[PDB]
Amino acid sequence: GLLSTFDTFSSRRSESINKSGGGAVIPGQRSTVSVFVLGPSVTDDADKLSIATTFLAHSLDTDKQHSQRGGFLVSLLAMAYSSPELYLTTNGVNADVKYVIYNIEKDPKRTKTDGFIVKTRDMEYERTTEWLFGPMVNKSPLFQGQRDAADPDTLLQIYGYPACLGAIIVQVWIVLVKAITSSAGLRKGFFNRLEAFRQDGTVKGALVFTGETVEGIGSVMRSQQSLVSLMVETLVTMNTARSDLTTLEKNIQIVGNYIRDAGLASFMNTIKYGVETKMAALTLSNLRPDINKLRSLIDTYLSKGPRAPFICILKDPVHGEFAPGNYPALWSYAMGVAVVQNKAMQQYVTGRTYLDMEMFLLGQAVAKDAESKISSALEDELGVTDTAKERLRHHLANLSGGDGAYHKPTGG
RNA sequence: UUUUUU
Repeated sequence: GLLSTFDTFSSRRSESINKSGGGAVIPGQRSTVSVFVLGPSVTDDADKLSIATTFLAHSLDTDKQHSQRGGFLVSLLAMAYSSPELYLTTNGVNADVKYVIYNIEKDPKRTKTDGFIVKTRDMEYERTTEWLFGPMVNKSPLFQGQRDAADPDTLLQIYGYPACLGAIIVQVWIVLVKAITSSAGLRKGFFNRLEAFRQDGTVKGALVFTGETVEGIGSVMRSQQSLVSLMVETLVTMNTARSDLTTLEKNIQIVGNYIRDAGLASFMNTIKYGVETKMAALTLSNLRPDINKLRSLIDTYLSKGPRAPFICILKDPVHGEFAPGNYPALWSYAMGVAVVQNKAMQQYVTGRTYLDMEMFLLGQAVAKDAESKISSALEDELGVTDTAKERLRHHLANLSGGDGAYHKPTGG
């Protein structure tokens, strides 16, 4: 009643101050990026794969400007579509850069640059063509090479060019999985993510990115928010509901299911361990303002729609409010609960200036305690006999010692 | 600011 205004002030203040300015938008500074699409002249699968590998090798070049490397990655991702310019128009609209679409055209008469020529409408460019299809020194190998490994040409005549292009593009997306939010665990995380695809057969051994390629692609993604926006846009605006989804689009949706909520790890896990567990420690007043904050944050997330999982890799305006430093006691509690209840969360960096050590240790204590972690909420539905309740406590005691041992917060 | 897993 009287205290209703204070309880709803977090949600009301967030709605009141996050209202967008609106009106006309002043355009800012944007780089002009050359994106190369394949014209109908390039009907050779081998030529198409060579162009894809050239795009990938140009993206990796250190000397090339990051925006241009991002445009080579954009070219590569547009190769997956029959109309690449339609793809760039629907998913390529951003204020970060202006995409200048060039066409790669294959001419039998011209053997000057591998039978290729870059032409925009009537005009044809040779300076750009020698730059793009010229001999470029690879700082590091583009793909991993192993003994007794099927060659790409053999793999391309056996598995179609869609399969090879899908391998390459899926791997670019797998890079995005951790390029932005975990830049130090990008190589390990890439090969961990890539392991499912390799067993699946989506990525064959001849087209598996090297670590250097993964590091190079991740740097371009960290610098180019336009490329990340195009990928996030492709994931959101893709018509997943329609059954007719290309193997590549299906795999991109898999990778994007891995990209969802990157950077929001603490928000998601705070909800999962701090409030979803529903332990008696939630009755503390330390967590009450942070529970209100998290309630408003859930509304902010669920209002952001399908782009809510990407607010942190996209550097969204509201993304900084999902930072745990806005709900540090509830976050520390949930982090304690999570390091006890989840093995994987013990490698999550919880050693932070705002880690409430008493809330952290309290989460560990209630998560480790049999009386604390058993709820009567579901006992009526389950029809639990008192012998079973006592039996459950006996099982918990045997399964976990909980002899006053705490998890130290993992540092960065 | 980010950082686990999937």
